[PDB]
Amino acid sequence: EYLLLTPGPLSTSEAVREAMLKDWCTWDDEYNKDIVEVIRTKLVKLATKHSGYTSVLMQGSGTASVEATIGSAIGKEGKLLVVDNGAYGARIAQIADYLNIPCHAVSPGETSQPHLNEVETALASDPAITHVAIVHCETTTGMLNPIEAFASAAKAHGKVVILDAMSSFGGIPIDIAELGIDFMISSANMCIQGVPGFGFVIAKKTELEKCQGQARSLSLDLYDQWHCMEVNHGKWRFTSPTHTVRAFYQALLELEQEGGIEARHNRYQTNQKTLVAGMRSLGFEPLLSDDLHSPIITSFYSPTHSDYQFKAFYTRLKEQGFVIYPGKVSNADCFRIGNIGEVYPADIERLIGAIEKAMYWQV
Amino acid sequence: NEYLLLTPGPLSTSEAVREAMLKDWCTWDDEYNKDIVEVIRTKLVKLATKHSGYTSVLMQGSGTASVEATIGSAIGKEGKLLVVDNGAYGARIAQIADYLNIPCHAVSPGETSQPHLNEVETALASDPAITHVAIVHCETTTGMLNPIEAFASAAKAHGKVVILDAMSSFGGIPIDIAELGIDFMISSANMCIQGVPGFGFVIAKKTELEKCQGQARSLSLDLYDQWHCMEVNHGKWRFTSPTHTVRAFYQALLELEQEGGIEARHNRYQTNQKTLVAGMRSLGFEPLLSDDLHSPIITSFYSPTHSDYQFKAFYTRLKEQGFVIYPGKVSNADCFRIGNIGEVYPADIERLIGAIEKAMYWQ
Ligand SMILES: Cc1ncc(COP(=O)(O)O)c(CNCCP(=O)(O)O)c1O
Ligand SMILES: Cc1ncc(COP(=O)(O)O)c(CNCCP(=O)(O)O)c1O
Ligand SMILES: [Cl-]
Repeated sequence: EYLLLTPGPLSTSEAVREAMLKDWCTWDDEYNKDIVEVIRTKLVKLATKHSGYTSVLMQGSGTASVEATIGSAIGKEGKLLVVDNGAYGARIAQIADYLNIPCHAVSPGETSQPHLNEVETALASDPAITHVAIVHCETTTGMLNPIEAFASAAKAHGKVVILDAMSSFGGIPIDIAELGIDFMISSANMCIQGVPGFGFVIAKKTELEKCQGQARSLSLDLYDQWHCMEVNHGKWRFTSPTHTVRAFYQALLELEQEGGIEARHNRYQTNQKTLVAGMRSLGFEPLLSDDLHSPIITSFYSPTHSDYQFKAFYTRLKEQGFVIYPGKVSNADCFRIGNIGEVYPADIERLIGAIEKAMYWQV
Repeated sequence: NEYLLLTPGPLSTSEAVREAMLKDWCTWDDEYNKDIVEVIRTKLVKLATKHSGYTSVLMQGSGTASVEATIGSAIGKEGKLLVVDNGAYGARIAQIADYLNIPCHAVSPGETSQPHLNEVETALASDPAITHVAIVHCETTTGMLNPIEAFASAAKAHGKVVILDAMSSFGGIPIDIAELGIDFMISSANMCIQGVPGFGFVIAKKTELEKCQGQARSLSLDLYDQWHCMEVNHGKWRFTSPTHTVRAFYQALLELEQEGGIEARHNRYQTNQKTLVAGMRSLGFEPLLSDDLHSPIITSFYSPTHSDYQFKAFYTRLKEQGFVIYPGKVSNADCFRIGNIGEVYPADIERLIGAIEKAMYWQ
């Protein structure tokens, strides 16, 4: 019943959920070859039109895939450069800390875009960096980060590039081979519009090969997981979330049917721009300037009316069939509205009407 | 439902457990965290013990991620593990300790043998550096039921922390983890509870779980941090959880209560397993283990010694009749397995025995 205006888990189509009504055996080819290997093939082609890439699927939250990448790719003498401008870049630094990996972090603040000169300066002044981690859509605020110039700078400096594309892959066109991304992480449940249960890594095969024997976790051993899928035709070393994987297979078919990432991006971009215009017509201000907006999720300042309360606003909107999202900026009073999943222009129009009816602090 | 999965899990789930997945949830909303997650947590502790002092943590990923979260979070920098290795899951515990650089002494009596309490006792007495012990309750490798009471009792007498891998027993074999002196019991969403895969869980003695704070070797698998967030944020999972699989689990817990609880499920499983063994013997099949070592969960049988017998051909012929059996997992034994859990009833075992006979192409 609710329309979830979240970044994911979000409102999935009826067919994506119905695809979960079948049980699968984890040791049978009908699952491994017919479902898993197909997802792997499709994911690589979605990420790039070029050769040399491969995919690995990993059980757990998308954070477990980010952690599997960091912990498996970085050697004993490695150092990670993190571009931190929100919770996800900060979480990458936190993973490095847990795994005792030295970290250089450029942290301009949660509402600031990192400048190319900041990444270039870190690379030029710290030769110990071996790896660079960047976030494509910083979901914290919904900022769209300029990943091309950062990846380009890192590659020119001979670094391995890790991209957290959790909230962008499948909704924002990117060719990870052209961008020079060595490891791209993304989610089953955001722009692809599947359900949560696993994440995945699309990696340059020669870079993934270097991960062998370097892992800091058995569950999160990226090369071991990949090797098993490679030689055992899709087999996950340990139990996988079968139903969610089959839902993902369905989500990939619906993305092809929509017209691919280009068509999905166009829908998302139209939803986001329509939402921003609608919100401005009601007196809401986006937290970020329009040039920094992603087409995925948008942060808005909380109304400054003395009677405004997020909980009361959230409840009134839920009563009208819409679930909005908490702000994630520690120094700003804000909220978020995603426009992905089963969200179409007609939904944005109904939403704007519902937000006006939920503005209890105004006649 | 083309097949009945005679696997240890993922298995054949009820229609209501799968139908429960047809709803989307917001990971930041109380209708999911308080109404679904906190209820599962409360129910899981009461299922594990009738006593106070215990708590639960849910962890995204395979059950292995939960075992690894326990080992990596519970064991300090100077800790040492004693593990009984009498199958693949005891061996995997030793492998996790190796990945995490945790000193580990394995007691390996063989995969068709129960650990000798004298060897365990001697290993404990002669090595005061051991801080932790681990054992697998139902060794799914063979379907062996391990003697956990005497093992846990010996470890407790030696002042050790007891870890129980009850992946394939919890919910199908009556146990009171407080009475047994288990400090951490790991189990999964998709075995005797009959949910779908997606997450595992740990039921721990609260005072023991508290010692895990700050000791974790993984952010994703930080047991105390995951628990603390669920405790103070009313069910909130730090990172995205497999919502649909969690809601399916909530439904699986209701169906276990409706069945008559662990006592009734155990009785069904015991009857299934004993009926299956008698049926298999009538066809000339020999179980790997002596009857006194059988768990009521899954049974391993020796491969027929006919020169034309091949597991793949037998497996296919059974699939054609609507049954999915399971490959053998024993070191130095040619064998196969048949689970009798999930939506498996006496009438299914009877149909299975008929189907096994029709699949005996070499006779
Ligand atoms: C950009 C970005 N990177 C990582 C993650 C973490 O994904 P998981 O929650 O671990 O699957 C996210 C997640 N954002 C949506 C979930 P939230 O609870 O709001 O963090 C992300 O956007
Ligand atoms: C006793 C026991 N311990 C751990 C596990 C591992 O669980 P996950 O596969 O990681 O969820 C199991 C699993 N057995 C069933 C799956 P299989 O592919 O046969 O290992 C277990 O039984
Ligand atoms: Cl419901």
